[PDB]
Amino acid sequence: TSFTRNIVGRDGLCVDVRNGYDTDGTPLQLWPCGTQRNQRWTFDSDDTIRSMGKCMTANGLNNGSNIVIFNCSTAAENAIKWEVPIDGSIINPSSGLVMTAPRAASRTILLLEDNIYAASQGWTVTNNVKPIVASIVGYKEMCLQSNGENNGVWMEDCEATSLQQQWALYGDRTIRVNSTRGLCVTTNGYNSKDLIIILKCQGLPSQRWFFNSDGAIVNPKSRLVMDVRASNVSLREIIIFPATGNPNQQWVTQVLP
Ligand SMILES: *[C@@H]1O[C@H](CO)[C@@H](O[C@@H]2O[C@H](CO)[C@@H](O)[C@H](O)[C@H]2NC(C)=O)[C@H](O[C@@H]2O[C@@H](C)[C@@H](O)[C@@H](O)[C@@H]2O)[C@H]1NC(C)=O
Ligand SMILES: *[C@@H]1O[C@H](CO)[C@@H](O[C@@H]2O[C@H](CO)[C@@H](O)[C@H](O)[C@H]2NC(C)=O)[C@H](O[C@@H]2O[C@@H](C)[C@@H](O)[C@@H](O)[C@@H]2O)[C@H]1NC(C)=O
Ligand SMILES: *[C@@H]1O[C@H](CO)[C@@H](O[C@@H]2O[C@H](CO)[C@@H](O)[C@H](O)[C@H]2NC(C)=O)[C@H](O)[C@H]1NC(C)=O
Ligand SMILES: *[C@@H]1O[C@H](CO)[C@@H](O)[C@H](O)[C@H]1NC(C)=O
Repeated sequence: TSFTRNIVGRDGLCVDVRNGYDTDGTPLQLWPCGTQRNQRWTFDSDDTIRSMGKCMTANGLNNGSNIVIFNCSTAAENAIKWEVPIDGSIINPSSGLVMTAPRAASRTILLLEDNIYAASQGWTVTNNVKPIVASIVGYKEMCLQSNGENNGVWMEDCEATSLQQQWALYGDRTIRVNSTRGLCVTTNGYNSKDLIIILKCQGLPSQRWFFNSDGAIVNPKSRLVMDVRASNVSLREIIIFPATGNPNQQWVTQVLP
């Protein structure tokens, strides 16, 4: 069974076969998302991912290997299989390396690299090529809110008119300030009780998040989850902390009008 989507990643750019060429070996790159065929990827039940009738192919299975388009029947079988872990990676099972956008820029060429759970290794398979804009509702039904670059995020009463409560959920698995999309929700370290702040998006593992089935917002590198510190909204501190299932770690997205 097959279905076709765009693949959105770093900075909301899409996986794109360079210059629309279908020549074997043409690299994959980032490019602003659109409907062109070299950005439409068909996911088949054989774990191939195809554009223009050819396969996404690792041109080698080493750290730093380029990913290219290549004829599905003549490519090495190992090199054309991909899986899509629930946290938003795109992994080549043979090598265990993951598809990575090493720079934010358009025309950055995609590589297989060691998985470090970086936001540069986050992807979203979707027909909607725009970030989803939502409030993030958590403990006491309050809303997560940003408060400027380098400052903490924290909880406030939900307001339809508070733009700092509006989050752009980007395809690279970053959570960005909707009005200032260069800025990312960032853990300031990977240890329990490190503080969650807003920092310039830099593709880092500290800027990657996963909304899991238990209502947690998980930082995959650390394993830890967003937590309203001490269940005390007046502290105005959100930290990462091990998942406990407690109310101060439950979150819902609510789409904004
Ligand atoms: C896989 O390729 C990665 C990207 O080139 C390597 O990480 C890079 O290692 C550089 C040192 O050679 C270092 O200056 C870069 O900052 C770093 N880049 C990133 C995005 O992490 C990786 O190298 C290993 O991991 C890094 C973090 C260092 O610890 C290196 O000393 C390691 O060798 C490559 N993996 C391997 C096994 O070589
Ligand atoms: C992938 O490479 C295959 C092997 O070279 C191509 O199949 C070959 O296509 C030739 C010209 O199209 C044709 O003379 C050969 O009979 C055939 N060889 C084999 C082993 O099937 C293949 O081309 C696609 O498949 C063939 C059978 C035709 O349907 C073509 O029109 C197809 O494009 C290459 N696939 C692609 C997408 O280029
Ligand atoms: C989130 O931010 C985006 C990006 O700035 C806002 O989207 C813009 O909205 C204006 C007015 O509707 C449009 O003319 C632009 O086309 C939009 N730009 C983009 C890039 O989408 C959006 O209004 C903000 N708020 C919400 C709720 O999405
Ligand atoms: C909650 O945080 C505030 C602000 O620092 C503090 O005054 C208060 O005593 C804290 N503890 C509880 C139990 O609310």
